[PDB]
Amino acid sequence: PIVQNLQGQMVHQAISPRTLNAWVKVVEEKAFSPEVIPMFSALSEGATPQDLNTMLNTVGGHQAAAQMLKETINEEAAEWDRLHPVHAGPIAPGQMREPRGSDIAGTTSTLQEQIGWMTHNPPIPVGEIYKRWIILGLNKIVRMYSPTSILDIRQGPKEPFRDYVDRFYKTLRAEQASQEVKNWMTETLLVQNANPDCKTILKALGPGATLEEMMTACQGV
Amino acid sequence: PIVQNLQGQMVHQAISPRTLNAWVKVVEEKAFSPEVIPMFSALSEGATPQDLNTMLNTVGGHQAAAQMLKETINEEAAEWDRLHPVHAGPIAPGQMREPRGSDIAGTTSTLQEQIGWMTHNPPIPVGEIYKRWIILGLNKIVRMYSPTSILDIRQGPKEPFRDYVDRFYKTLRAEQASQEVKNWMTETLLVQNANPDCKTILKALGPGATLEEMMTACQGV
Amino acid sequence: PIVQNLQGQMVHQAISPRTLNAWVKVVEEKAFSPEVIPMFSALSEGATPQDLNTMLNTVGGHQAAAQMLKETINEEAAEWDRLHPVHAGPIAPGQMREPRGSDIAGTTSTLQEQIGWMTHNPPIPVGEIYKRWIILGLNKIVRMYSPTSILDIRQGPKEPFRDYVDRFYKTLRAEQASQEVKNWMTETLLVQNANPDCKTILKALGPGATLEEMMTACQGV
Amino acid sequence: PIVQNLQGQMVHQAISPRTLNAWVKVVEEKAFSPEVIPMFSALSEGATPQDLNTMLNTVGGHQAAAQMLKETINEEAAEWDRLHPVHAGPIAPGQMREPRGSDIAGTTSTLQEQIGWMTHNPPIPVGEIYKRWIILGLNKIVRMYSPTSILDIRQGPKEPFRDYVDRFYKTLRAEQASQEVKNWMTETLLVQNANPDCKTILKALGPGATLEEMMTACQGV
Ligand SMILES: O=P(O)(O)O[C@H]1[C@H](OP(=O)(O)O)[C@@H](OP(=O)(O)O)[C@H](OP(=O)(O)O)[C@@H](OP(=O)(O)O)[C@H]1OP(=O)(O)O
Ligand SMILES: O=P(O)(O)O[C@H]1[C@H](OP(=O)(O)O)[C@@H](OP(=O)(O)O)[C@H](OP(=O)(O)O)[C@@H](OP(=O)(O)O)[C@H]1OP(=O)(O)O
Repeated sequence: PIVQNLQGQMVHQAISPRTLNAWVKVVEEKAFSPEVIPMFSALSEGATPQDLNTMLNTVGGHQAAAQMLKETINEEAAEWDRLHPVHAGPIAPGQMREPRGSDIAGTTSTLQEQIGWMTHNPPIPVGEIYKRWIILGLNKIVRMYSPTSILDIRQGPKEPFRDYVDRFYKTLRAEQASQEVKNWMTETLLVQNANPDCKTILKALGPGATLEEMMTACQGV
Repeated sequence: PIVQNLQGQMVHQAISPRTLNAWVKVVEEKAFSPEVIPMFSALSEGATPQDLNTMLNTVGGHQAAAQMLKETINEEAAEWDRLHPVHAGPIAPGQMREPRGSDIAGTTSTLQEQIGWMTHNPPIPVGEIYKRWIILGLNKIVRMYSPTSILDIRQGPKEPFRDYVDRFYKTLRAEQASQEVKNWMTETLLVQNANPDCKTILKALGPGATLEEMMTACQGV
Repeated sequence: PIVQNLQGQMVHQAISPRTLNAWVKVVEEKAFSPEVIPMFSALSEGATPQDLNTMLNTVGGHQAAAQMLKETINEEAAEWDRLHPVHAGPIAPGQMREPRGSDIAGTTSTLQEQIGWMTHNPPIPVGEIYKRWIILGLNKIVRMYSPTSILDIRQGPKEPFRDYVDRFYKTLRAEQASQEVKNWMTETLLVQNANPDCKTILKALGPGATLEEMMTACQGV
Repeated sequence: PIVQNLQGQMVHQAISPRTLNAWVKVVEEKAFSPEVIPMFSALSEGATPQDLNTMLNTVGGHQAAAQMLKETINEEAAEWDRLHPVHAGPIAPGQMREPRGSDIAGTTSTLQEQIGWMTHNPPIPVGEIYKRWIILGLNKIVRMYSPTSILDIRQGPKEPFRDYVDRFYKTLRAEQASQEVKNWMTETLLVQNANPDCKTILKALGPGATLEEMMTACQGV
């Protein structure tokens, strides 16, 4: 991340060892469950591309996931280069140059360049964009590692309704379908795959019932 | 949160990555149990509205809970605007303006505005009010996610009395009934739903026995 | 329909009794299956609004379906009136007036008016629009009368794959989901609900396999 | 189709509603069995491309079959354009222009153009060629929808020989193998897959026995 020294200057600060160890635990203990994605977003808060690559080195041990991440990052960098062509001409002395795809990801750039790019009025977030590419890669990995399809999430005969809803929504978050498809799933498949008692109650509740009403009517069933 | 620099000026400090990761773990691992509410109150201690929105982004993955939170926040903001009309007239140069409902929640305000609003003599807490709205939303979510009714909390035939009391009071905290209703529950339903031996002992103890006496008389039963 | 007399003039021709009897058989024998919709479209080919109302009189015996049709027609007529306001001013002697919502459906118009409206260069199809409203109503009825959800269409242990595909697509046509949802269904649910042998083969076939390849690989299984 | 008016002029006549309904019944009730192909050829006798598209609208409900038909028609139109290049130069006033691939199928042409093209001395059949393309598409669909391979057509232990022959030849018509392969099938596989008594009789009959002799020798077996 970026901090301020006693002179009021922006200086890069390395990720603390225990934050890196928390990220390592997340990678090595959660088997790329969907919750890995928010946690990363919390653990890389306000990070620099060098810090993001340091965090990615933990994923580098997982060869398949690391390869998927590298493919996603390369594709995003190519798209960024395509959408941000290198302008030919004079550059203002007070304005910094435009980083390339290999520079925003920190493969070739230096620390001072990223510090200057991130701290500006208005700021151009390179760390945030690299983080978004990382999150895209992580979402792909979570989809790859999902053990069950949403069509296979069925409420158990004695399973409480809240646990079934939690499993259903966790699987839905893992699968990352289209928004309309997700809405159709939450409206139809959740009722369809419930156990007979909750299914009867939800059918009696009618279409268009909110999730709160559904969980209320099935609370102790 | 807000800290003081070497110049004695109030400056916003971002939430540390491990605090955000602790909040992420709370959201993603505790299934909106009642204890999520104190923990949030601990983890957002002295926070700014921007920090509170950063913490809410973790809840944003949970679509139903996020929608309930957004509804509660919008209702609270509308009530705040209704109870705090925008005064038309001159404003003192030394007195800051009054934030609106979309400004206290940090949807439209800036960091410097919130820093100035929170640090004053006397202070007007915007972060605390936003936190209270968040806690209202979280209480609604905990009520929604409660798996069992208080009427269904019954002591097991071999369950120790202290565990039954703990489950009963946890469910009572989840349900959030009216204060008189809660008092009636703790006075009558706790005795009513106990197992036969503890029920006999508590009936012999008589009405109006304190919880300490009840747990004493049933300690090893 | 409309025919030409020996004088070269457009004259309305009534629907033949056996065409009406075919429509009656479709209504009374097919229980509003999806195939009722193409057949109607074939049987009302080039029809006038009076003819369409004559055909609807067969549906009028089915009270619920007739009420749904009347609701759909009234809604479509109201939308047509909203989108086609009655212009105030002179009307060309050679140009016919604009029919209203109650006039295109033939509730108040006469035969000569519809004959003149339909036969023009360029023609303004009133019979076709009324037919489209009828088809909307019929689609609603078919959705209402569908006996099974698409989620409940599962291949039998000894059922041939082509029959399962036919049932699946018939149910999909009955349900009339959104196009993206329909694509998701045909891509995922068809494989998901197949019997174990065909399911194994289709999983080996991989995602993105065309329906022809799927039916080929499962032909005799 | 095309009829003659009282003035001796060729005028297009629309397909009667009951012919269209017969075609709809064929499409929706026969599951693309091989007999759908002769029936279509009977029902579209002397039809125009606009009429053929009207008949295809019934198939348009069957999404996979409609897509296969559209692919076949587009391929045939491309081949027709390749084999019939647009000549650059003068055109005789008494000779009509050459329709393109999108014009013979009636996607862009008009009714009068097709009427003039079809009625000529000598006539250039555009409806017949479009019908042949439709029949190619339908043959592809029938091959796709065939439930059993010809190798899986085996005479039942008590099945009469004529029924086995009928099933065998129906499957052979569905599969549409090469002519030499079809001859090999009818000569060898029919005897190979018969039940033991008929198989013994046919083996005694010898190679090169005609189908009439085979059905005679196995009539009551
Ligand atoms: O979410 P928190 O409540 O802040 O939990 C943390 C977390 O512990 P867990 O993830 O095991 O719950 C830290 O683990 P790290 O991933 O950073 O390693 C751990 O730090 P240690 O690594 O040093 O164990 C720390 O424990 P400590 O209090 O000893 O600093 C502990 O905080 P709490 O103990 O306050 O829960
Ligand atoms: O092959 P055909 O003997 O001429 O059969 C037709 C055919 O009936 P089926 O296909 O049910 O055997 C017609 O059905 P369409 O497909 O044209 O609808 C039907 O006409 P309807 O639709 O009006 O039932 C007509 O019956 P009708 O005699 O009432 O005209 C009937 O002819 P036959 O009754 O002479 O068999």
